[PDB]
Amino acid sequence: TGSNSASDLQSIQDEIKQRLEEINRVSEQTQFNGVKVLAKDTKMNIQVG
Amino acid sequence: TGSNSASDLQSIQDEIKQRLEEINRVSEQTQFNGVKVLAKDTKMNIQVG
Repeated sequence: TGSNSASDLQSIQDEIKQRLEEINRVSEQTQFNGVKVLAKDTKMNIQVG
Repeated sequence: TGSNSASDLQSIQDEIKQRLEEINRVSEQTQFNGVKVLAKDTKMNIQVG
């Protein structure tokens, strides 16, 4: 909106900054049996049979 | 399975090691009347007449 002033824009941008860093955190800590699942970009194959 | 950790495989491996040793000991410890039966690849005549 064209209504806002400068301070309001800054006060929005900081909250945006927090949520941005949150995703980066979540990608790193999550892990299953010593396997990082959201930071590798490869394929894992089970055996059934 | 593809969801196993590098640590686990040694447990399975050393169990396998123990089992493999058992076969050899049974091979070389069994005997009948002083004749080892599970070695040397021969045949054993019997006089029956």
